[PDB]
Amino acid sequence: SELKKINIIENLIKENNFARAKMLLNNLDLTTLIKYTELSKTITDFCEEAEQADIWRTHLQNFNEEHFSFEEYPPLTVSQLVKGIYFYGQAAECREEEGKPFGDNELEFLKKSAYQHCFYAYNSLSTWAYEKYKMGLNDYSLLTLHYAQKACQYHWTPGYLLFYKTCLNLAILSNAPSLSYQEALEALLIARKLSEHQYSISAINNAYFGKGLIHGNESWDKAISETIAKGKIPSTLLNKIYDKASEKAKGILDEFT
Repeated sequence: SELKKINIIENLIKENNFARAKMLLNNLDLTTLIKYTELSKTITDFCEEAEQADIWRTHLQNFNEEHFSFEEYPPLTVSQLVKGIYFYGQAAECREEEGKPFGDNELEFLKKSAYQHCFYAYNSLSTWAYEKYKMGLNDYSLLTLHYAQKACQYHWTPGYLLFYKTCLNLAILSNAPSLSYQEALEALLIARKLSEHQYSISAINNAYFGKGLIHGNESWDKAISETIAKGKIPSTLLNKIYDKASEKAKGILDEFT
């Protein structure tokens, strides 16, 4: 029984048979393991401790292919990374079955994936909200930028590149696009100032599946120059934006030293 099988691992953790509970947890498929952490406070708390991180790394290493391997980087934990990848994979299968993009099932898995702060989910959800906004639903632009902003909290350069691209797409549909282009420039500059950090290099690996920053979104100076030209950003505001980007990027690089 499902209720009986959960109580078996729950009691092992309560009886302090940690090696025995960890032994049974490793035999589970990822679907059942994740489902147990959702149905049991005892299981999920045990699976979030430091010595249980190898349970998730085994599943993370199963996702690795021949010419691509996922990499870990803070602030996200290894369980958030594995659950986010799994729920996003379930969303991709839901789209294959329904036949249309962003069905109810796919959106449900995308939000569970975004709850684990998966970059793929934030990227796909921002596209979903942008198309909603583009077809006339005005307040969905709020969700579009929110999902891109959350990607900045956890995914370093690819996150800020998503926020930068989201601001460009919102500027296209805006009648006063100056503020959108100014916000796009700041996020674009921050993405460059973070592109050298080790954790951001791993984020670029995961976000674009090892295909690099060029085969995912042309050149740094080319993109910066076109944002300033398209946005008609005056020279007075440039120094303010460059200073804000350097200040916010410095606080990020100092926290991860």
